[PDB]
Amino acid sequence: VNSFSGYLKLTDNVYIKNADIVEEAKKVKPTVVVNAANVYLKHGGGVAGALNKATNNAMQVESDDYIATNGPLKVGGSCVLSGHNLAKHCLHVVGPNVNKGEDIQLLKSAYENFNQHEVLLAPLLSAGIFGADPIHSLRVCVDTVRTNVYLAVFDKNLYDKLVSSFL
Ligand SMILES: O=C(Nc1ccc(C(=O)NCc2c(C(=O)O)oc3ccccc23)cc1)NC1CC1
Repeated sequence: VNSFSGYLKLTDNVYIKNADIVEEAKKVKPTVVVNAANVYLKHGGGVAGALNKATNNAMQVESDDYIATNGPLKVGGSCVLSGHNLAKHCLHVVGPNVNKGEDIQLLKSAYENFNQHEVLLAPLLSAGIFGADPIHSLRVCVDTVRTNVYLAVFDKNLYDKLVSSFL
């Protein structure tokens, strides 16, 4: 028994709620919150900017030191850094960006990173396909992640189509 509340059971290990992950992070203080990062860990907008803003830019300061030491992540890769005031840990995961010509097939490799953590609060990845084929992103999560994932979905048009499609 964990502390996630109001999430709907989608599958054996996947749960889903209509909410802003940042606001959910401010609440539960989970062991792991997932960030939909870019390979430079430049947290300008979206989940990254919203998470980073909620940390008063401490996430960005830590991230810049990480990149200066290690260089950029791979698309489909991840790193574990501090969760700051939002979680014990933040798993920064890079999904492919179709807007930059990156290959959507890398989405499965991105979700595989979740399997290194028993329980995670996470968003859907590759938001660049959210108008073209939003269902594609959630199908991969369910078919790839075997650990317990609590998905916080921001868009209500989306959540309704998603839960409808998988029930
Ligand atoms: O900006 C924020 N939050 C914030 C910002 C951005 C997101 C986000 O990239 N989600 C991913 C997503 C969603 C959804 O979540 O609807 O659907 C999808 C379909 C396909 C692929 C991906 C997705 C999530 C949360 N907060 C600030 C104003 C206070």
